[PDB]
Amino acid sequence: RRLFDNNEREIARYYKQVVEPVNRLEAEVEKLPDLAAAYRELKEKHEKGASLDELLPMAFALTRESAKRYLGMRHFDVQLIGGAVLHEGKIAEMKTGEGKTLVATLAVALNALTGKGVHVVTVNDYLARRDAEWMGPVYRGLGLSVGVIQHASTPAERRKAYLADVTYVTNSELGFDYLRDNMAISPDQLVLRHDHPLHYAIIDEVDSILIDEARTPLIISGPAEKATDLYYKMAEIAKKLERGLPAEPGVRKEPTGDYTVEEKNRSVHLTLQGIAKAEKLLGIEGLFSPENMELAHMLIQAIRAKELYHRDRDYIVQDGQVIIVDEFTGRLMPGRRYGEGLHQAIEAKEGVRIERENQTLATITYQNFFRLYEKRAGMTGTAKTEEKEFQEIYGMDVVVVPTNRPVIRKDFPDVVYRTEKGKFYAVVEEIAEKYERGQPVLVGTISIEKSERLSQMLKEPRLYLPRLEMRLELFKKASQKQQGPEWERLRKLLERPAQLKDEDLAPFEGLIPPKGNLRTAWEGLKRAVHTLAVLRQGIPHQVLNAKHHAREAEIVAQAGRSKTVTIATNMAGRGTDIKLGGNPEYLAAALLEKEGFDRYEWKVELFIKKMVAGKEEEARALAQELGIREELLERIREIREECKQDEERVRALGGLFIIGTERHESRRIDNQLRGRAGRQGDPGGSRFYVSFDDDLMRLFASDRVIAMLDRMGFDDSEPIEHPMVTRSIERAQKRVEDRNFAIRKQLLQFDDVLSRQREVIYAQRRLILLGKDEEVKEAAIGMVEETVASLAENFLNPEVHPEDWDLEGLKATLLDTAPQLQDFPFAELRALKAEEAVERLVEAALKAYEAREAELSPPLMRAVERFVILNVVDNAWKEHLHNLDVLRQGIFLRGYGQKDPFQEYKIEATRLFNEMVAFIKSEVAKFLFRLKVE
Amino acid sequence: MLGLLRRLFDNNEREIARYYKQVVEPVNRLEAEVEKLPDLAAAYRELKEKHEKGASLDELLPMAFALTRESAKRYLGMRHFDVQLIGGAVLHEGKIAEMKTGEGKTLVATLAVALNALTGKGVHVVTVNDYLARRDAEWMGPVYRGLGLSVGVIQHASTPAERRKAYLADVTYVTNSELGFDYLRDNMAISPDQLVLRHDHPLHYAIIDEVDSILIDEARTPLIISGPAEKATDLYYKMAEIAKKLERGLPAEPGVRKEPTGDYTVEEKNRSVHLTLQGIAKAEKLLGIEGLFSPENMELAHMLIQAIRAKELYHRDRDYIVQDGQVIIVDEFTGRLMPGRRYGEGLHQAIEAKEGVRIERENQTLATITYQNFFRLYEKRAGMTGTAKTEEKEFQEIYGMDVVVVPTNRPVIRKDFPDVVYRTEKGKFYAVVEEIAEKYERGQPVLVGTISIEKSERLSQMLKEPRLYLPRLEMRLELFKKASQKQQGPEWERLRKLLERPAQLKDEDLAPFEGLIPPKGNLRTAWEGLKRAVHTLAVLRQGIPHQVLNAKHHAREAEIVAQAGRSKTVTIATNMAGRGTDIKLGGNPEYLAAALLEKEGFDRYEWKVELFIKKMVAGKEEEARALAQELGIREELLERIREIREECKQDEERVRALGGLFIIGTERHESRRIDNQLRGRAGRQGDPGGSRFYVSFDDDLMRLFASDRVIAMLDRMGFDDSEPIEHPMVTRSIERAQKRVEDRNFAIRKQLLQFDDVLSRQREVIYAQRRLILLGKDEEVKEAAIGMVEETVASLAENFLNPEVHPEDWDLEGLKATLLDTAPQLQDFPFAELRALKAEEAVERLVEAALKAYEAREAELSPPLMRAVERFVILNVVDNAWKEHLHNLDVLRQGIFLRGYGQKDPFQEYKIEATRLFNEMVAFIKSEVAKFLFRLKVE
Repeated sequence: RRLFDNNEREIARYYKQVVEPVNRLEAEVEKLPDLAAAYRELKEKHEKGASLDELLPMAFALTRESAKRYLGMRHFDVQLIGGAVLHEGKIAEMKTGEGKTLVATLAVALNALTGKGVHVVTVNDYLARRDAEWMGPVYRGLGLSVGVIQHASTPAERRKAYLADVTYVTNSELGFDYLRDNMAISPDQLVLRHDHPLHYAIIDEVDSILIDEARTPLIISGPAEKATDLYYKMAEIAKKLERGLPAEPGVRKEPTGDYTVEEKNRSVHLTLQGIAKAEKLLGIEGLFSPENMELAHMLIQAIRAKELYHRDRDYIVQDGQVIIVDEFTGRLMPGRRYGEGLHQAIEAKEGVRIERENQTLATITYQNFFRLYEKRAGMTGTAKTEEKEFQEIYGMDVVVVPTNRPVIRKDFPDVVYRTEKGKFYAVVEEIAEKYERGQPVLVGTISIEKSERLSQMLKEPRLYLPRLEMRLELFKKASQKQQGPEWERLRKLLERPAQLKDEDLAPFEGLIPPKGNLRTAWEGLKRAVHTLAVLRQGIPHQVLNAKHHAREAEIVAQAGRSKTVTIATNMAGRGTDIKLGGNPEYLAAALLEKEGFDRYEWKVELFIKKMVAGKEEEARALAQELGIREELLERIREIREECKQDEERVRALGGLFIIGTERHESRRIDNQLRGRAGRQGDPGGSRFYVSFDDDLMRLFASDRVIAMLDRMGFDDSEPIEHPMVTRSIERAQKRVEDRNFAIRKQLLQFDDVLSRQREVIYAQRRLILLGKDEEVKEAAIGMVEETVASLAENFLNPEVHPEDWDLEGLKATLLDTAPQLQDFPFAELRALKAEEAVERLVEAALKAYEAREAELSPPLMRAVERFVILNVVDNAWKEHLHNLDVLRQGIFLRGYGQKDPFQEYKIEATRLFNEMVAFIKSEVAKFLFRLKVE
Repeated sequence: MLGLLRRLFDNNEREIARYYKQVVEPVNRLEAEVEKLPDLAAAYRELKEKHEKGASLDELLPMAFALTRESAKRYLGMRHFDVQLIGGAVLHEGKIAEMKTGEGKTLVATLAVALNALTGKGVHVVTVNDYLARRDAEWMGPVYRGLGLSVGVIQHASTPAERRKAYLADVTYVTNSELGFDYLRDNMAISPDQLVLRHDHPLHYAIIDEVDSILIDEARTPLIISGPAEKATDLYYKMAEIAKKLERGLPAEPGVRKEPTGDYTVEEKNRSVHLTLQGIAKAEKLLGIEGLFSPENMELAHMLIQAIRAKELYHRDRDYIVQDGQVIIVDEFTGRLMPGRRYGEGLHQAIEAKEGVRIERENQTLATITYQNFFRLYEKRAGMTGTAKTEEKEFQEIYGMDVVVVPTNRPVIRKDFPDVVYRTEKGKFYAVVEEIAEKYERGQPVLVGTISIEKSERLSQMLKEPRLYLPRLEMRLELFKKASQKQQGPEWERLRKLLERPAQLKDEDLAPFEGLIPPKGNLRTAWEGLKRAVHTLAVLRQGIPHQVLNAKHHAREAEIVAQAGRSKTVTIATNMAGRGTDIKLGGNPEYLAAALLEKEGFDRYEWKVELFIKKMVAGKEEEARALAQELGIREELLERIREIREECKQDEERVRALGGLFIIGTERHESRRIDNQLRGRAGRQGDPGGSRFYVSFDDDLMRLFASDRVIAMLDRMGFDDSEPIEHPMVTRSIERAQKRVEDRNFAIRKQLLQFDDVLSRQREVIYAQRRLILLGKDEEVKEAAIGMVEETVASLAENFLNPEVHPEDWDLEGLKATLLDTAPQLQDFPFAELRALKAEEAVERLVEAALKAYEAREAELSPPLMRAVERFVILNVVDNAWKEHLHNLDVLRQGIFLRGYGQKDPFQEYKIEATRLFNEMVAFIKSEVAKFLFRLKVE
């Protein structure tokens, strides 16, 4: 191995470049009165230009020593490796719990120098909190601030949290905060830093977070973008509103409507009568321009739907709803809506019912998200299995870090049973054995109904009756071929279930042939009789359907004690190391009702950890500063010395011994249940159970196998050992694995399209929120530039030299820009063609802005820009994310052959966007010109 | 589940029932009537009429089937079991019938073969090798002939003659490769007396005997025929020099014709019009006669024309940038080099000969067919095998055949054990030997399967060289030792020295110290181990008679195989070695035929010989004697047969209670099906039997196809080198590795068909365009021929005779372009309607004139010779252009595969360019056929 792979020659170089050096410098470093000072010094050294790589040894050594002084755990050489891998922005694969947490600090420190920020994510809040406080002293001991985010945390706490040197958050939490930040209104809503703000991440359970959890995106559904009431009331007004004629010689627009020349696209409802008529309905003319920007929208769109969109020509309506039509192919547009929200408007005009449900407001995929960090890395006991994915999607390579102590755990094969019912009976049987022997046990299920059902079998013994009986009638059928007196005697003893204790069967053993066939059935019947008795005798459970993360964890920490039997539901006690007799936990429990934990954590635990360790010297100083008199010092020696002896009984009784009830949807998710045992060189074993009925085999096994298996007619009660069976099992788990792979591969495909789309709109939103006035005003003017340009230019730019179009270029610019200039445009415009038209207008436009920078002092004018732009963009955006959702779960129908659905989607997607931007820029301009500050 | 539900639910149950209802029961109802028929031949000839009267082949099935069964019953002596009648229907339904062992399959063929032979269009039955083709054919001959059907059989050695005769028979037995190449050959034939397949149908219906092997485990590569280089370097470079020695000429002046040898295309047109007879005459003076030039030197004209085309109408450093490599075309599309793209018509090497760039001198594709697209050609395909349901979706999708799982005759009872994993391949084998010895000593027959010959022999050595089993013995000895000396007494020291010597240890040496054996596990386990090894050795030394069968002599081994079912036998079948010979628990008719070989031969008397051998064993004193009379069978032969037979009946009885065959797979194959067959060799018809595979982290599967991560994790796991391995990670990795392979091969063939699916449409056309001309439908030959003149001329003139700039534009270049491609001329009136009346009445006024000249040529050389020229010209043009395409494509596949521009799959680019070259190629063909038909010289 060492000769062969990457994961060996590599490990050696890590020892050479990291381990040995950090060890060589432990001497010097331990003779430092202040590690904080040393760290503060390193920050300068690095800020002096010293690479983060070169400083690694020092930093690492210092963190180890700080860990040694304020926490009391010297980083094992291999943990120093995990650290480097982490810093190297890779995945460090490491087997059990605790090893992982501490390894984080190593890299966490080295990179916290930059003070740009450091994020450490875990599967749940509990652990975030835990790991944070648990490792707090090592961090503080070097001068590092501990930032922790829990779900309950408020926008405030969150911001403080990320502002700390190191932050502990769950992936979903850190996730949505990213999305929220890009949905923020006031800068005092944003939580992440602005400086970096997703600098470096260290994912605690990568494979779980970036794989078994990255099969779905992060979605925030909002209420319906404004309800049916306003949409239908906007249709009625459209018809009540009479129709108008265009501009005559010198005399202006007729009524409310100024059509687009049926080929142009602009709906110019401008006669103030029209404006006034509409507002008279539910608002004031004032409110209409300022603040009712969304209403104008709805008004504008309503008239646009009626007037510039021919119903049965541009879209054929059916009992379903409005279905757009393509002038492209001369067909219906399958599941395609209309931009700016004009869709429901065209529905409101057609009296077609509109939706009243949620919709996407912001969406990100865990993949693309973590892809944003300046540097990502992570850890887990199971990851090499998916290295090629990690490497390819997140860029991280996987490094298989050496264990501290050789694994000794005895992972047994599987045990297959035809019926799930039979599989469980088998499981109880295992359990009872281990209980009676005194070896602890930890069963893993995949559901709560299953966890409890297991419970009930163990608690009421009346459930094991069917087994007993089934083993009884089996013994029976082969048995009565034997007729004598003695036989008839046990024939009635066996006509009653309970009489059957072990003593009832002992006397007739004389009738048992050594020969296989029958003794086999007799040993079977005897076994069951015994099992029942054990059951009845009572087996203490402790089920852990992961509901109260904190409560169960404590219960988990003690699962390593001799007669314990824990039913962890689904990764229930995920994160709490199970040692063979839990010591400091119920030690703290004693110290709870005396000298609390919170405050004195620096000493309490270092005392609990010192006593158990047996350091009369370090234990006493801590005892002095504390209120610990002999009575407490003794019950600790008593609990401790009792546990050492339980360890001895257990640590020689076998070990933990995990029992998986059924296999998971991935070898890694179940290689972890086995992982819970034989932690650090400890003894231990594992064994999985399977049934053709349990999950894996029916949901993901082929419909042909789930059929062949049955017809194979396997012996319902006893174990199954057959090629076809073990073939199909091992293959089913792989189908699923692969299915999920696909399921997520496609999710990223889709969200790659969106990325470039988010990219822009997300940043265009921030330039305006960052508030760079200079950059705000510049950009704002830029939108006036393009709108006006292409607007007039639409037809003011013909190859036909002077003659062609002039009045439509006047009104189009007149609407989008309240101001006016009108006698000299004709001069240079109707006479001198296309080049000196576009640039003679830009200049005039600026002049008006400047004058407006006088009306409302310059401060308010940009204030309007901020209000206007955001309101326009984010109002248009939400309608896109909606339009897209409806496009994905629409165009997926078997469209035209070979052109992948995707190609069609990508094509249309990019289209809608560009169009959307058009609408944005254009609308920003207009509204900046026709708004009313007051 | 199992019983009622599945029967309420799916396919392979509800279907079987319907088969029973519509096929089985009816055919049984009619056995009475049919058996009272003096001649089944007559009945069949009658059915042929009934069908020819319009009776669907479906409706006649029961009758036909019943008749085939009875003929089978009379002339062969095996009534088709009800399930076999099903297999037959499924076959006829053009599906895959899945059936477990050997013989059931062969006879099931006859059923459908008969029903469809009515049409007399032909029937093909293919198998994995010649031997079986031959075998199945003669073996089932009587059933066939008994109904009036001709038995056609093709072996590799068969000559083009026999082959043709063979295919002309009602039914033909051929191997897939054989039948495959004959397809390609027929499309490379020169004279019609070289073609072997019928012309009538000629790939009518096929019944693939071992479908999964033929269409999957054998369909990963194509069928290809590479020929010599399309004409060598000499002629290509000599055609370059002539091009430059040949001076340049000026076009047509007022009324005075072309100047020297060259008439350029207007630099934008495309035609090279070398027409001054001086030019023609100068070139021919080099190596031929002016005559030979037009007639017969069609390929030379080509090279001459192309050479001048390369020099004059293709700007070197503008259309293609040359490098130290070779000429690399340039695209005016993207303004870049054209990666690995050659030039049409073979103009490529011409442009290389001009640039003095070295030309190839190697083979190239002349005709390629993938087994997939090939069998896809049959009017109706079907097939059979014990293992196929596994790949149904493939069969369904590619060949359209569904898979039907036909019930077994007698319930399977074979005991397929799990696998046994060992860390070292060496340890795995030690283990294997151990198994064999046991089975030997007990007397249960054994059939070991390997995957190579080295392994087969190696195993062999180990058995005949008991020298090789000592390590085991010794290793089991020192293991017993280490846990043992914790016990010190007198008795222990006694066996401590008996064990300080290897041989003393016979079973007798260990029997006395059994008194020191604790019933308790730990040690007795090591003692039973030591005991076992000691026993094994003695058995080995006693000798274990092998019989290795590395599939070399198909016929010789087969006989050896047929007897593997006898009590003390131990056969080492290499890789599907004895594939096809049912290993009964005592081989009867085989060495019965062996006895009758050196007396009354098989061939001729096959109708009686075998029906006699099958009757005697069956025990039919009545039917046996009549056959004996017609034969030269006196008591002596009749007895050794009763002796052989009665000896086998009782060996059948011993093996059948000693366990059964029991197959031992040495390592797992590259597919569950390929190894479910090795297990399949045992427990044939309801028979007893067992199986077990062995595995090692070192054997093939695990290193070639197991992940580089697994092949590493496994090792570090530090497994106990000598004893069995039972671990999740292990069994996980195994089952999963076999799947990687399976899937890999799947891909490997999916892409083969992808490329060759592109080619299919391409072969499709040119292959048939070639046949219309060879089928010689004069009517269709002349029509088609005229059609090429039509398009050439049309688009030619039309290229610039159809402008938007009304009369004025281009006229002289339209004259010479058509003047070269058409020796004849008309020149003062074209200007009239052409230079004056635009584009519609230009193209159609030329077609008409063209025909007139042809008609006049149909007089130079009478109408019969005119078509003869067409035949000679067209084929010569197409197939000369084709070979250059197949070349250009090869070079395109193993060229464009480089990591081209990103996401656009290499394929998409290939598909695109592929279709491009073709279209272009067609252009060149049509155009060139026209020309050559106009400028040739019959004499």
